[PDB]
Amino acid sequence: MREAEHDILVDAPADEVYRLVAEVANWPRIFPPTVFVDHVERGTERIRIWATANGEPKNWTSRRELDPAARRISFHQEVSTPPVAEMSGTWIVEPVSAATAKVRLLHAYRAVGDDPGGLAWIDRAVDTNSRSELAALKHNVELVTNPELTFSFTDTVRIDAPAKDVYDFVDQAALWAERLPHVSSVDLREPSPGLQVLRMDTRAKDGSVHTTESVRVCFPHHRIVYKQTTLPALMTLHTGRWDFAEEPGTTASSEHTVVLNTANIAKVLGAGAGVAEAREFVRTALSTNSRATLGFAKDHAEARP
Repeated sequence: MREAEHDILVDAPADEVYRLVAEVANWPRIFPPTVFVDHVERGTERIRIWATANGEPKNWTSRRELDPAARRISFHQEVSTPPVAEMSGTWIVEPVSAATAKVRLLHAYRAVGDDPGGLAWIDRAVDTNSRSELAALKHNVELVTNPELTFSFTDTVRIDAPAKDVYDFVDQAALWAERLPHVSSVDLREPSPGLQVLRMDTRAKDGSVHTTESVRVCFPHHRIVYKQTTLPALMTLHTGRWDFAEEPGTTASSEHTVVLNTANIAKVLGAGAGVAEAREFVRTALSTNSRATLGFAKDHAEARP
């Protein structure tokens, strides 16, 4: 049973870093591979994680024990793939000043049959993954705690039809080239039920054209959660959520969370443009396309010829 430990310094207070790892609704913002997390068992807890996994999205479950006083989180991967016999870890967040924290990431693992070759392979994997994870954690935590760079907004429409018909319109994205005017072509991959890799060709208002990938997690007939995996120069993160709530009609909403990439604001929008201008440019483009999609979803679900 081998042990490893990696650490990094992060410029946010210990309590906030702890909170971002403890509260899994935050994972997509701080772990770039993570698309969504939800609970299997609440209490100790068990969670189900959907992630991009280097081009082959997948889900798995993890059991965690949370200790907020000690700012520690123990986790244990529930199904391991050979040659991993078991994989567990611990987050430990330590205050080193009032605005700055040391994040320690520990792992404990062993190989099936303590096979020395497999165990070396695991060791390198854990090292590679832990370093990249901690580096991304630092980069993203320092951005998502900055409210000028990170913003979220929602557009809502009321649709007088069952949630299922509205959901189906947004779920069945293979049909969007025939149903949405801004979509010229779609390449929808659905390797396993409810996990989608959506690649689509669009034309924007300014006459530019795009080919964009997102990974979506679909929950019939109430929610579709997604993350954009091919990002434009102005965004470091873009996640979203469709919700279809049945009223005692349906209220359909499209939420977006964005983190801006300040390094490219000038190169893209030209000198003199700032964060405020980037927030609105991005917000209008996304909100326009979303309200458009909701409108066509309404028209489709309410048609009863």
